[PDB]
Amino acid sequence: DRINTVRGPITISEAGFTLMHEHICGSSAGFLRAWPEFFGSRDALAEKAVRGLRRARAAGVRTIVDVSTFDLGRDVELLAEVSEAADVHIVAATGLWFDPPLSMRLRSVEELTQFFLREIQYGIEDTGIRAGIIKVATTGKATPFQERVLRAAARASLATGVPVTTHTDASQRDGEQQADIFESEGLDPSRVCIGHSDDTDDLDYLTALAARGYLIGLDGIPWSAIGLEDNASAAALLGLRSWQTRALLIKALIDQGYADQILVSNDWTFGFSSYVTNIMDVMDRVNPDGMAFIPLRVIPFLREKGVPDETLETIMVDNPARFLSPT
Amino acid sequence: DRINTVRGPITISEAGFTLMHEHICGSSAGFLRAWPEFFGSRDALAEKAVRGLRRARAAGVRTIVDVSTFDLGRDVELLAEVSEAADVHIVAATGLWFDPPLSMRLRSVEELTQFFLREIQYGIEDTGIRAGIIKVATTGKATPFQERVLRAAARASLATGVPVTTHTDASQRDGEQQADIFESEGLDPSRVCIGHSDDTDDLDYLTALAARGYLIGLDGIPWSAIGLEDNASAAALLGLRSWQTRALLIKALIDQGYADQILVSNDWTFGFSSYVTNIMDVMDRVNPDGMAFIPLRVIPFLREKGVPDETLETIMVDNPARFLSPTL
Ligand SMILES: C[As](C)(=O)[O-]
Ligand SMILES: C[As](C)(=O)[O-]
Ligand SMILES: [Zn+2]
Ligand SMILES: [Zn+2]
Ligand SMILES: [Zn+2]
Ligand SMILES: [Zn+2]
Repeated sequence: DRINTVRGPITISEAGFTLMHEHICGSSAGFLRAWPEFFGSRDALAEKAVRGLRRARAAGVRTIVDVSTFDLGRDVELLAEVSEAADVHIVAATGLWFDPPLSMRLRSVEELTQFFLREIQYGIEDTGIRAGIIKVATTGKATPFQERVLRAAARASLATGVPVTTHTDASQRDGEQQADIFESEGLDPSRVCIGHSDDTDDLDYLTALAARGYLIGLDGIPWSAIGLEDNASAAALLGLRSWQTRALLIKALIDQGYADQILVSNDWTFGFSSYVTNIMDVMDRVNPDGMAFIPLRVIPFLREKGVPDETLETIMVDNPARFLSPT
Repeated sequence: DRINTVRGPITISEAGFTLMHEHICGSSAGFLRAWPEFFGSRDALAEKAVRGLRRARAAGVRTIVDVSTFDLGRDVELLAEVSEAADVHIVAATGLWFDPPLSMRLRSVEELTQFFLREIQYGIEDTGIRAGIIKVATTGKATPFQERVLRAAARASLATGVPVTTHTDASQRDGEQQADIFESEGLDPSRVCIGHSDDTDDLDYLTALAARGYLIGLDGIPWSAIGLEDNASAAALLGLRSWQTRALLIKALIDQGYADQILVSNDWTFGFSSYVTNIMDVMDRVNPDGMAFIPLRVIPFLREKGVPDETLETIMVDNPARFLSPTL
């Protein structure tokens, strides 16, 4: 009973404190190999990752799930290099985000299913590294292609037991349509995390989903453009709600009885080519702690607001363990 | 004077009979490495490309220019492998086609220039293989991003002497806007080929660009869905004009005195993931000669219509040599 990481199978107990939604680098397929100098160099990007992951490890983190797909420019050799150097387990993702190229965009459910199965069952590219999660996306009402991806993801997950995690536009309650399609396909909600759910203050939306058995991805806690409201690009990406506001959703879902179903993350990165230039310097200003932000700031904050230690252990250790374990 | 190929620099005279607009595999960045099974396997794609290239070489072809960009999933290692096994030179391209991912789409003119220069001056990825041509695209009126690509292409060309070749929607006369943007950047028209110009029967349009010194890319001669019109995807790709109708545009431009500005090609490929599934099968049934189509079918057609052998030699040998030669 194992979880696949970029360095091979680990037992469930080796996962430990897990960040369920992160990135080493948010990019585009082939981009890091073709234009490494965009990040200074490949090795500069690798060293910055290792630095961050090592700080994160010292704050308690033992595993990250990199939910970078093919079209987010996932580079599993990079993941494996920084994973070994930082001694942090990394889980790699299959699926598709919202920038699929034509060779993906034009594919059928059946073809998309073969591709996801391949990255899980056989390996990514020629590396033998197998994905341990499936990432999907909608950005409002699903496009016909995005529906095809949701159905292919559900099928790959039913075939392998590997779970599904999603990008939503939470302001458009995208989780509801994602849920309806997963349920028509036959996927159990306990195998699905509806992500970016911390982008909304609509508790009605989040409890309805948790009521139906979905894990709830509160995965962007440090994302805030408060204090640089005249950077339009950064305000659009990070929002104008505080990290405290986002984190209090964690407490709120615990008070409604759903601690079992929460997954907490930073949605951090060491490189971000698929947004405006120098966004990574803006982000690093806003949250200097990077991936360490959850353990160093958010856990202590929840403790101080009356959340018991056993509860936080369950969210940061047991919820990720149950979710990632294939079933 | 030298041209960069996927096996290093060659002299002008080694290029010989050159197809200026071809593909080994039309795809998407990273796609061939992530999902080789789409093409059967990497081995099966290479086998088919080497066979098709040896077929082309036996008909007289010595060089092709693969105008597959980054976002067309150009794999220069595949290009090196098949170039060498078939003993046909391949010129690799930089630039961007019309499926740029976000990491390209959001870049400034300056950033794109630096990217194109990297692939010409240094190499593609970590291979040391340098691009010998810059490929760009509009599909209608230029988007803001495509405008930035054209300007970045002009600046890369000006700095390196490497020529620019374009994708157009010919039916919307894109080459007119492409020309204005390039000229606004001070690029000489003789460094520019306006491609897919055989997709239109608009001689007024084509002769006006030729008059301004542009090279005219008649690059899809075997492309035709006549006979299989009820295949809607193939019809939209290949069109409802015969290969002979396309080839007669070559004769038309020669007749108007523009033999020196014509570039003829097949726009062929050995895999095509960035269109509908099994399109390769439709295309191969239409044109089984693949890249040998120009020398075995089009050159004898134009001879029978009274075009002199010396003019066909100019168009297939001299025009490419002059266009590909880096010239500042
Ligand atoms: C790469 As993201 C902003 O969708 O987590
Ligand atoms: C790859 As094409 C059909 O624009 O030559
Ligand atoms: Zn997302
Ligand atoms: Zn993310
Ligand atoms: Zn084209
Ligand atoms: Zn082409």
